[PDB]
Amino acid sequence: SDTKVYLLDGGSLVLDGYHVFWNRGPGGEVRFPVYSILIEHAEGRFLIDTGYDYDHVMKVLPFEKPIQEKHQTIPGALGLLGLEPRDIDVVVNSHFHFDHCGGNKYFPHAKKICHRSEVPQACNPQPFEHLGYSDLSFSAEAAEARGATAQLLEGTTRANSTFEGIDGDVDLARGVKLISTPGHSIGHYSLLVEFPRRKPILFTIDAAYTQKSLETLCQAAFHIDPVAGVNSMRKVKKLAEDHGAELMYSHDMDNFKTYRTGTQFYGHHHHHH
Amino acid sequence: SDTKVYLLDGGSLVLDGYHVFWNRGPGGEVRFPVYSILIEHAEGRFLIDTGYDYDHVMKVLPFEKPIQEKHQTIPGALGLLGLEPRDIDVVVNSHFHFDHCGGNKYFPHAKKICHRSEVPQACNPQPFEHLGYSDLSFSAEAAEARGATAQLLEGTTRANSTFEGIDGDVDLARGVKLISTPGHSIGHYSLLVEFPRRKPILFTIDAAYTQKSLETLCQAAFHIDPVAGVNSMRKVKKLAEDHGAELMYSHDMDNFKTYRTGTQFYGHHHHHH
Ligand SMILES: [Zn+2]
Ligand SMILES: [Zn+2]
Ligand SMILES: [Zn+2]
Ligand SMILES: [Zn+2]
Repeated sequence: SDTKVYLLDGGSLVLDGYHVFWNRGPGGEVRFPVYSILIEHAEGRFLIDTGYDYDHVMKVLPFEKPIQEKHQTIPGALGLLGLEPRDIDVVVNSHFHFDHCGGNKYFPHAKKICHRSEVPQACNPQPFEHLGYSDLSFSAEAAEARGATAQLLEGTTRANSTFEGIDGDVDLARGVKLISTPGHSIGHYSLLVEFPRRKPILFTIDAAYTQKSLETLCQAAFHIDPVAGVNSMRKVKKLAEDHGAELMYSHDMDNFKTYRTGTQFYGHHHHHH
Repeated sequence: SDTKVYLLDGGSLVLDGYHVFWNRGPGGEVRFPVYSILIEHAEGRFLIDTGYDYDHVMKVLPFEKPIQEKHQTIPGALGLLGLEPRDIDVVVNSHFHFDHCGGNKYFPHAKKICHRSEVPQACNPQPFEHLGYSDLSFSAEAAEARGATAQLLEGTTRANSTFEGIDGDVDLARGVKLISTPGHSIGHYSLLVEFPRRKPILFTIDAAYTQKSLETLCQAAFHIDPVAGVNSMRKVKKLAEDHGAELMYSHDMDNFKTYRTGTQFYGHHHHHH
């Protein structure tokens, strides 16, 4: 049971270049991918993030012009792998912006994990965080707090949408580490996956939308604390250098086109060793 | 010697709507005014902010498309009033973004006041604050720290560009209060001017670029701490309500067209009392 990582292509959204590169831009529409990270591990199947819900975006953020085919929903992407939501044991959310938790609703059976601060933030966000924390279907508690119980999928209860809260740099499983990278959101996590026979991969998630972002220390305009945001970028750069990790970014179309998705995966076996 | 306020029209700049209304926009060019606040007081002439320097903006931020006529430089605006820079006793800066300190160079003789944190921030800004703190001509110390001594007007020395640092809500002079409103910058100040015979005026300066900004608690994309930024907006709304103060905003063209500028002023004498 060697560690494998499968990227679940979740389609795309659009933001202004001023959203993507805070203050710098240039301005104008930029379309970027959204994906989730499925880890097939000895300890179980872990899904980090769950993309966006198409209907939610069309209702609440239609200016983000979602494109998402049937195979780019979470059930659809899992289907490419001959899996279904019930095959996933643990769901981890990097943060509860709508584009990272829109598929949580399909995983009532799963254990849920997130930073200790994130459910409380979803319940009572800053005034400027309402569009980010706009989809409360991942939490009956948060939906109730926000007056958004109408968003709840039938069958979602407090009992099946409670999160175990974590803090700091901690192990999710053997060789899978959650790296605290606050700034974009109060409890934002990045992800370091180690493999038995290859160098690690550091998924920046929303601590760095693109390669350019991390190079230039220019974060996204969506953030709660930009000082933290930069410090977290430095932390990520240093961690990658230390571990000799390969960096992969959350919302970077040019790089994403070069990433393995669908039935392609990271963590291959040897063939002559 | 009753308190009078004269607004020195300093021309205009452009930003994207996403700069003005953080994340909200809409996008596209928005042209807005820049002005400085001259207070003729019993205790002396106080100038709060000094606009932008045209050459600096054309060199370093030409995408802000400055428009500034001869009478819209600080010496030109003072000239409309039959004054010159040497007539000003005290210069106060709300913060050291380039559009509020570009005329400081003309006031070596004056006492200078600013938040205790602002010269240090100009010397060592966050990576994302370099375009805001781009004009160091207001401080030989900051220019030296930033490698920008070339920006210094001949005759500028540490001795004539040192600031007295303040903190908290404090009086500048009788009935002139500096209101701490951090968030847009680490030591940002707003200004409350009281008059002997009329209601006060609360100049939000960059704690709220526009009326819409303060109404919606939607601050500018230029900030160091947006949580502070919102808290400061609430502070300003409450202070205005308490004092029954008239609110005036820093970068709001529609409102600015209704403001008194040039030889027009606030704080008129009675005529039959
Ligand atoms: Zn996010
Ligand atoms: Zn995102
Ligand atoms: Zn400013
Ligand atoms: Zn300004």
